[PDB]
Amino acid sequence: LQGAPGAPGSQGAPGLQGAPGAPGSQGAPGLQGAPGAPGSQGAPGLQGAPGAPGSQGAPGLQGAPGAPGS
Amino acid sequence: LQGAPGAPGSQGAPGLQGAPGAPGSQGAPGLQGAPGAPGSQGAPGLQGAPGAPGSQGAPGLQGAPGAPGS
Amino acid sequence: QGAPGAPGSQGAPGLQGAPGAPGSQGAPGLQGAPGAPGSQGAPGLQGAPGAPGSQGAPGLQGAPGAPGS
Amino acid sequence: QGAPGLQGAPGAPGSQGAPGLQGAPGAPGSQGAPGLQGAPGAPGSQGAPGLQGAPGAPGSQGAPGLQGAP
Amino acid sequence: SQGAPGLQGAPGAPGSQGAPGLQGAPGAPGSQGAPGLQGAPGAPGSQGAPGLQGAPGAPGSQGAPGLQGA
Amino acid sequence: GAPGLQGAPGAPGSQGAPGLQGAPGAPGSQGAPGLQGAPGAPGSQGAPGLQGAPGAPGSQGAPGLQGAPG
Amino acid sequence: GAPGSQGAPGLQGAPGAPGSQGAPGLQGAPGAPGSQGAPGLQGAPGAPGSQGAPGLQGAPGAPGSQGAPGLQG
Amino acid sequence: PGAPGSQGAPGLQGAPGAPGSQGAPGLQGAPGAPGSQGAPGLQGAPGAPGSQGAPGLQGAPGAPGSQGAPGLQG
Amino acid sequence: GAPGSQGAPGLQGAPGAPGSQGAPGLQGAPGAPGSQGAPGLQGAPGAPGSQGAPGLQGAPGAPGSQGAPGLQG
Amino acid sequence: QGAPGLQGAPGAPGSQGAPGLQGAPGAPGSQGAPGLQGAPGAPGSQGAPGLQGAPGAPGSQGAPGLQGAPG
Amino acid sequence: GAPGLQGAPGAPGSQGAPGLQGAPGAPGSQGAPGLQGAPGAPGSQGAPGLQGAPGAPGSQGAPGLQGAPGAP
Amino acid sequence: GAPGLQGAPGAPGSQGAPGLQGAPGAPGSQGAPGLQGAPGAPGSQGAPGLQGAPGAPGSQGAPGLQGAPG
Amino acid sequence: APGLQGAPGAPGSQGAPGLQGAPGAPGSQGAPGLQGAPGAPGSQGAPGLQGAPGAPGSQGAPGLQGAP
Amino acid sequence: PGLQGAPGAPGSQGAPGLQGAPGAPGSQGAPGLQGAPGAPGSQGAPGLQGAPGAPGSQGAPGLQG
Amino acid sequence: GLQGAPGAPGSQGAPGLQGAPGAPGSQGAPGLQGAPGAPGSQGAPGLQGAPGAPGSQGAPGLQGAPG
Repeated sequence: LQGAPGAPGSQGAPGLQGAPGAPGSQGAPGLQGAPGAPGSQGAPGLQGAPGAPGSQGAPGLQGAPGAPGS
Repeated sequence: LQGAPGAPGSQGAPGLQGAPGAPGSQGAPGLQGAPGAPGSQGAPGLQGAPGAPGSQGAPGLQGAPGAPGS
Repeated sequence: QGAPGAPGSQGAPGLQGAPGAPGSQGAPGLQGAPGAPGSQGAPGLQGAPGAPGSQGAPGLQGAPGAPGS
Repeated sequence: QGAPGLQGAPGAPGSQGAPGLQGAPGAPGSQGAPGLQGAPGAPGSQGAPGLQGAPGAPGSQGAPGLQGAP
Repeated sequence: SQGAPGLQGAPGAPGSQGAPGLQGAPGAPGSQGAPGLQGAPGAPGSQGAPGLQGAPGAPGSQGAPGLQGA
Repeated sequence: GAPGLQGAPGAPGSQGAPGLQGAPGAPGSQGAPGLQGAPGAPGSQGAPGLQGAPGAPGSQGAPGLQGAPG
Repeated sequence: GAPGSQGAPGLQGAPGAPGSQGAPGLQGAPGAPGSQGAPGLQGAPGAPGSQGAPGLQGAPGAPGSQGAPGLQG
Repeated sequence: PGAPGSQGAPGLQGAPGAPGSQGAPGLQGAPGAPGSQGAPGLQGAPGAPGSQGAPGLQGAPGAPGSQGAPGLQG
Repeated sequence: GAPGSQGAPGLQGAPGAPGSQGAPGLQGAPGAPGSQGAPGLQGAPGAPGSQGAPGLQGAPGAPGSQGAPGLQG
Repeated sequence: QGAPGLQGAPGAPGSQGAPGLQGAPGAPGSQGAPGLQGAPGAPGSQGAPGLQGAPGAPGSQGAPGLQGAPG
Repeated sequence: GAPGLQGAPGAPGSQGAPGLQGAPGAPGSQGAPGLQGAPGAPGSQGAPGLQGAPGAPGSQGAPGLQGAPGAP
Repeated sequence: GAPGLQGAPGAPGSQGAPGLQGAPGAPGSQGAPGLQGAPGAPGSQGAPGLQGAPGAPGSQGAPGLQGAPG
Repeated sequence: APGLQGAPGAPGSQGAPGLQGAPGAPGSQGAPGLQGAPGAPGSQGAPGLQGAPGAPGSQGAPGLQGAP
Repeated sequence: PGLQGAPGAPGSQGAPGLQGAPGAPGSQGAPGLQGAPGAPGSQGAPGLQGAPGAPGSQGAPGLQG
Repeated sequence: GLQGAPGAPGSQGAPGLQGAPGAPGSQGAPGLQGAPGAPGSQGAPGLQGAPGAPGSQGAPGLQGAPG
């Protein structure tokens, strides 16, 4: 008999994986930001009182001047 | 009679390289994960008396005693 | 009788099918640094200099000249 | 009478599996919508400086007269 | 007449054997979030009041306008 | 001598065997927030402070009358 | 006689049909929608009222209002 | 002569029933995703404009010079 | 005896039929950047200016007052 | 007769596989939000009362003690 | 007669891969930062203090015009 | 002399359109785009903290004289 | 009588090669340094002394008589 | 009788005959590197009052006359 | 027992693809947007307020009261 005919063998589909790997996305929530951190200002911050004067009870006052007359 | 009585049979084919792609990865990404906030607003309040209430020295008076005569 | 050889692609043609897991890329990580102004306030002008002055100074005109005899 | 050992056909050295995708899942942060600053504060218009009359020195300035001769 | 066959090749499996590979599906598309945002008032400390002269007056208390008596 | 070649049980096989499907899908998220937070109450109003009224006390001694020794 | 009868058939195989519908993805980037608003430029009227100097000046009330200036006698 | 036993009746030969769609027939649904827009910043200015004028004109400054009112002069 | 029996013209390939070849999964359509909108009302839009501008530190010439009522003669 | 005929009806096609794959459109540039506003300050000339021009009585020159010409 | 038979011949060529439309390689986007806005100088507006706060009155408090009898 | 033509046409592995045919050509730009519009922050200008010049004549002369220079 | 048939392995099947597989494909660039846009917004260089706030003068004797 | 048709062994002529280049960007990264802007030369206000002293009239009246 | 072998290609791997044709693709950088040379502002001094004159005011000279 002629047993030569054997046809293709158990061909290899599952053999070998092309190139595995997750997609490229990995990261972290960014990096250095900038100043912030709200706070306060301090309300009354304009000219205070240029020489805020004081109690002026009486100016130059001629107190009962004496007039020598004997 | 005869002519191919051998047995070349079936030869198991090799496995094709799978689909190749660029490996990657994923995580907890983003941006501004370090919001610095050195602004830290703390501006001071007033830097002096409220209105700098004057009328303070109060040196007012006639002057020397009022000693008249004649 | 007859000469039938091993027919078909017997000799392990091979690499017919790709059993892979192709990736796309590696890792486009964090992107943006910025995102905060910085507005630390400043101490405004002095509240007020409390009570400078006091012009109350009298003239001291306390009966100049000897009082009349 | 025996002779023709009809060559068995190698089908495939594969396996009856299903697409196995979840190779190593789990690299999340569930996004970041709470982005480290949310902290709504609703601040504004603190204590009003109801600055008012600072009484310096009320007065009348009584009237000197000439009709006190005894 | 009749013989005996055999010589069956690799019958690995008529399947699709799927083995997961590496890092994939967790809970990425979750959106999430709570501190959405804030912002609007920024109201400076309530406008308290401008000041006023609390108790003005008229100084004096000497008089004696050309007085020769009392 | 050599009978009809009986038959080859087709070795059950179809290959495939994905084997590795790394990075199944959406492998983790992070960073999808809103605006901001942590606002502070702006400093109080900058209105004029208590105006210390004039240091003009009640003048009462000014009335001296007098006028003549008798 | 006759050439015997049928020797060896085949039946390919039962239709797998559209290959097993694989694993779809999830929302592409299902981020929290809507432009996140920020504080208004000048939201709260902390002090948009009188922003000048609507005051007065000291002519009246305590003006040059002395008593008797004096004269002969 | 008889019947040695032939080979016929080929039920199926190369018309593959099993292959239905192959090539990953249909990519399973791609869920449309939402997302925020260009999140607005400063919008809304019903506040102090930023023009605090000045200390309202001092109502009671400027002692108006008086007539003196010294007194009689004999 | 044994009339010539065909041993091949009958069949032409017997089985075959790959099967079901897993369909793929479309990944969700992307979204958009950020969290929700709503500019909000609890920030710090810093109203500058103040009602210290009103001022109005009195009205009359309060400083002077004077009025010491001398005589004239 | 040594052998009969045969007919090898063509066999080869019908195996539409798949070489490497596209991956489809990854994602578009996600414009964020702009940084944040610049430094602080109440826009304007932060003026402040300098000082008086009227030392006490402005230009009154009262001459306290001015002669009343009491002839 | 004489024998004879053949196998493998007859194949029409396996259906080749049409491939993929366009180019593969799913790209990946990223998050744009933003611009820090125009700045400002901490301070305020104002000024009017020209007569900020009166000082000592010239050479005397206020109009005196006092005199006293000195002539006949 | 009757031969038998080919009976087992050698079938190699066919190929086809790989899976997702969509050329990625990813949406938009595939990156962190340009920074958004810098929000112009306000800010004060030069603080005129010194007016001190009202044209006021604040001044006096000198005690005139004893009176009626004779 | 019959001989045999043509058995050309794959005349014309191939011979044309396929473009080089897997080029690292050089010649790229991105995120060129930082795009900081350095320009000092307002002449970063410290400015000079701002307009000097002139102090008031000072004057001695306008005239003294004392003893004539 | 007697022939082999056209037997010369199975010449494949090869196989990978269309294209192999996936392509790639190359040497990522460009110079750029500006450094971010500066700021406005912050005029630190003027000074003030170099010598206000006593603008007036120190007549210094004499005596005994 | 005759045989005539007209012939056939025999065996080949001619195409064999190749490796790395050379930049069949490229990444153009976003360039250097802005203007390099990172500056930073600085504070100006203040002109010493124009000195009017150090203390010279006083009491104008009138007389010395010979009496």
